[PDB]
Amino acid sequence: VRLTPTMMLYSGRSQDGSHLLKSGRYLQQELPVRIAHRIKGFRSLPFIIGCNPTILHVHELYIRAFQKLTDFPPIKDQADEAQYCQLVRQLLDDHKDVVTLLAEGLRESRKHIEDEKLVRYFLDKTLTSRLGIRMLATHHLALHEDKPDFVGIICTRLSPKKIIEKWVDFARRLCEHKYGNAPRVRINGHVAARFPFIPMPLDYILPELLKNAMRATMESHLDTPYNVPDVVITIANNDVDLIIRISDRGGGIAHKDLDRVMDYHFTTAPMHGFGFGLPTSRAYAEYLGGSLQLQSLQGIGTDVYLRLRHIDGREE
Ligand SMILES: Nc1ncnc2c1ncn2[C@@H]1O[C@H](COP(=O)(O)OP(=O)(O)O)[C@@H](O)[C@H]1O
Ligand SMILES: [Cl-]
Ligand SMILES: [Cl-]
Ligand SMILES: [Cl-]
Ligand SMILES: [K+]
Ligand SMILES: [Mg+2]
Ligand SMILES: [Xe]
Ligand SMILES: [Xe]
Repeated sequence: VRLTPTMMLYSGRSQDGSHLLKSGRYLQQELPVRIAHRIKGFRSLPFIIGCNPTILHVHELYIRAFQKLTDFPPIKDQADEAQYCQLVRQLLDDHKDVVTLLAEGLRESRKHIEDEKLVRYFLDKTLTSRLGIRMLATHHLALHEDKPDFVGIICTRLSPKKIIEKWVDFARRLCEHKYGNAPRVRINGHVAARFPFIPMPLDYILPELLKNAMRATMESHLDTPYNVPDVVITIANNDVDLIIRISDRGGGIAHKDLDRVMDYHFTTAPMHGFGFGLPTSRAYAEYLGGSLQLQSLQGIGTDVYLRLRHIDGREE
């Protein structure tokens, strides 16, 4: 139905809860293959990195997950599909702090290091496979519920302005709690657009980009925390993609850091996180068929351009 990388999100012709069985069976044939690929990923990690405790723990979670998934019998009826949903849920929860554990595990290993680009390739490949598995899984689960304007995790009439505002309020609150104020965010462009879209990736990316913009703005206006320049977001909606530009007046990204900011762990900083925001968002966007580009005006501010392809057709 709705495609993305090579994964499919089924648009269920409901009826006699029949579509659910077709989706459960798909999910059941898909998850163990994706889990195995990531186990191969841990097996090929440099020995010294792979021997790190936390990394081993995560490696063991993936083996365990592969085993429970492999041991569940083929879904034959509603009775099965329903217990499978309990398995999927237990796994999503068990793997809740995986990105966090990976970042910690890998943080130390590269005092010890290997092939400069070797780890980035590993984290890009692991984080995005994770996203895709969670999208598949969350979508099957959601196909049970009946939420207005959704087919599973797919919103049928998503408003970019509305999802942006949701994350603006969130980020502004993290920022006010920390600095006592937060820049206001103005939104322009196609503010009335509504189209079929999956909001999950935007739910990770948008708050990461807004956190970066608000902090850089606050950190560069220490003399007047009570009066800082607005962050400005422009929405461009065309038949090919959705573009969201986030411009701040927070001083820009220094020429001396420009080439490091897209590296996992790199950071200039607790609100910010742990240097994963940008490299993760870009991996996610490219995984989905879009991109994330930065334009730095050193001494003035930064423009961040997020592009995501529309479902599998154009759109207004
Ligand atoms: N909009 C921005 N303006 C200024 N600096 C930014 C901006 N976005 C990101 N950066 C810089 O890039 C670094 C990397 O950011 P990121 O990967 O999100 O990690 P973190 O926020 O946790 O440091 C930041 O620490 C900061 O130096
Ligand atoms: Cl092992
Ligand atoms: Cl195995
Ligand atoms: Cl999408
Ligand atoms: K970084
Ligand atoms: Mg960040
Ligand atoms: Xe899962
Ligand atoms: Xe998982």
